[PDB]
Amino acid sequence: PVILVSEDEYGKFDESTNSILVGKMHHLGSRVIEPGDELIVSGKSFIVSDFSPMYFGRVICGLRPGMDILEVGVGSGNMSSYILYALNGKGTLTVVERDEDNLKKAMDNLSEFYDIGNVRTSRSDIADFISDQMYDAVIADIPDPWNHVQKIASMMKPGSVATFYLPNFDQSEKTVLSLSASGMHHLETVELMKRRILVREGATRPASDDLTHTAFITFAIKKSGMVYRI
Amino acid sequence: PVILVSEDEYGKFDESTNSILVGKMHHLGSRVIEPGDELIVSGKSFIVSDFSPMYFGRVICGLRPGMDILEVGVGSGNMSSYILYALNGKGTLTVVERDEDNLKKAMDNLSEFYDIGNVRTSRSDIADFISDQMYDAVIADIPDPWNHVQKIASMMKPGSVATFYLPNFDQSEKTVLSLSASGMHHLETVELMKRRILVREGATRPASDDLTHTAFITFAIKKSGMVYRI
Repeated sequence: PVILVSEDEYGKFDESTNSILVGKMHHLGSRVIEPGDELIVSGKSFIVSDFSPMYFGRVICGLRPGMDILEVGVGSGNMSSYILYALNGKGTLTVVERDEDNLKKAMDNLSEFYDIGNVRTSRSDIADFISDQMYDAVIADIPDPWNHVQKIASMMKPGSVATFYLPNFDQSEKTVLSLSASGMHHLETVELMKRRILVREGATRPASDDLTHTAFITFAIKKSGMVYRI
Repeated sequence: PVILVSEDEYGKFDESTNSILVGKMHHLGSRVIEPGDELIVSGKSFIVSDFSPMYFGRVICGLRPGMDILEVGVGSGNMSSYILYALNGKGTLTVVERDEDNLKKAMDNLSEFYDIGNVRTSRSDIADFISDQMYDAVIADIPDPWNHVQKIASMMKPGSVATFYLPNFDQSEKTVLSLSASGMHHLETVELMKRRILVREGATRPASDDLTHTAFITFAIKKSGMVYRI
């Protein structure tokens, strides 16, 4: 554990000495601090995290081989494809998808380009999904994540990150409001807008090409449940 | 080689049989087709590529371990950090940076969180940079890439992708216009806009948080120089 994260300021943690640097410095008195632990220093909450490249710019998502990733809602399989490429045959992907046909289509598409021997699927609603495993990351693209945050939280390793994709502001806001009661800590939510440009002047094109496409992406960290105050 | 890419339509290629599917089907007559080869079918150009997850959605960027990546312009080292995390100790990163102080700062920052034993640096302008190596990917964040496209192209493996980051539309357009003369084929350019939302209502915040931040990102594929017509 080296990073202290929050919805605004970030800091650094040294576990050998239990020191907190957020600028100014503090120390904890000698239990072992773990990822997901909450450190409240002068009334402000920080969550202990291992380093991840998403935090690099704040202290000066992160897919890597070996992770066990949970994907709730598959879509076209496009996200699954990026996940498998990054895993590079090491680690596993678990896909929970309520729609049987969408699931089959996605897996058929993926199997054309990837060995899917490290992929497991559950054709079920996330509410009914039962897993004994804890995941290193959760990626969620479902209609109503606010109704499944406690469930999703229960299968996240402490200090791990969940990414939620929502199509509009109102759903994004409802999702964020649901986070604290689940044992997750909101990091940030972004509106991302993409549009393709510099298409051949006057060319006939797919209608989509001139559209701006918008995603609302919420990141949250799983808390261990342990709180220290200094 | 399995994918046929272009500035609009994508297709599939089978090298065993030299078949082209773009929908409708064609065949080439039995030389070995390689990534970066240009296939002109009925007056339309396609570039042969290996599969990459950036193409998945079009046929139904991609960092993975083992790649040799060239980064021209380092910034804060933020991109370098994502690259090293994805490489996972396998493959190499080469950073070409004209500003000595910016280079030192970035490398100092990176070394706090990463083993940088697979990183090489050149403190030079890309124009003067000499490399014997061919790279699997190029990531460029420099003021005037249009002046260095032939140079950059000369160190790309055929069929490999270059990503150019520009701060505005006019520079983006100049970059795209410079591509064809360099032996690179324009794939697409996007305007990406990001803004942070759902900050605590009425909180004092960094001025940046209420700003929308905009990047213009151009992707191009290196051609092998070989052209086939059917």
